Order: sequence, then C-alpha cells, then structure tokens
Amino acid sequence: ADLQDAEAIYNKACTVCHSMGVAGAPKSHNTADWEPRLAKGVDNLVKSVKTGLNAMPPGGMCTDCTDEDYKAAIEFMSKAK
Ligand code: HEC
Repeated sequence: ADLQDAEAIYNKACTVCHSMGVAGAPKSHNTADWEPRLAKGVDNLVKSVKTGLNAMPPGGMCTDCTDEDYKAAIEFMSKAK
C-alpha cells in the first residue's frame, strides 16, 4: 500500500478492527480507552503495534512503516494508542 499519510495509514490499516471495535479492538476516538495509554506517553504503544499484540498483526498490518508515519497515525486519533 502507501506510506504518504498518517490518515491513509490508519484509514487503510487501523480500520478493520478499530473503526467499529471488532475483535474487541479499542476505538479510534475514545477518551477512557486512550487515558490509560497517554498516562505513559506515546512511543510506548507504537512498539506494541510494530511487535503485533495477540489479536494484532506484527506491524499493525503495515509492512514498510517508519516511526514518522506510525506515530503521526497514532496521534491522528488521540496521541496514545
Ligand atoms: C485487527 C486485525 C486490528 C488491526 C488491523 C489493528 N489493531 Fe490495534 N488492537 C486490536 C485489538 C483487538 C486490540 C487489543 C485490545 C485489548 O486490550 O485486548 C488492539 C490494541 C491496540 C493498542 C493498545 C494496546 C494496549 O496497550 O492495550 C494500540 C496501541 C493499537 N491497537 C494501535 C493500532 C494501530 C496504530 C494500528 C494501525 C497501524 C492497529 N492498531 C491495527 C485490533 C487491531
């Protein structure tokens, strides 16, 4: 796919699960779901993404993804997760 826009990255990748909340995924736009993430910081969740959590593919479903577009994508939502 395409690594030009944080919006395009989340909207194509963090979309299957997080858009509706399928597989128990936490929402794109919550406050209480992001609170216990923003309490640590930002670049702590980018890691659990690149690593692939249990129900989550390694890379968060992106292959060639750089921390730049990665974090921009996390911060497009609510700068935690
Ligand atoms: C379904 C195939 C998913 C895709 C695609 C992405 N995510 Fe995801 N995410 C999913 C689930 C079911 C969960 C687990 C919720 C639980 O607590 O059981 C998550 C969780 C996260 C988290 C939070 C991890 C934590 O600290 O608990 C983050 C940081 C997150 N997801 C980010 C993220 C991004 C940025 C993705 C696109 C690149 C992405 N996820 C894709 C399911 C799915």
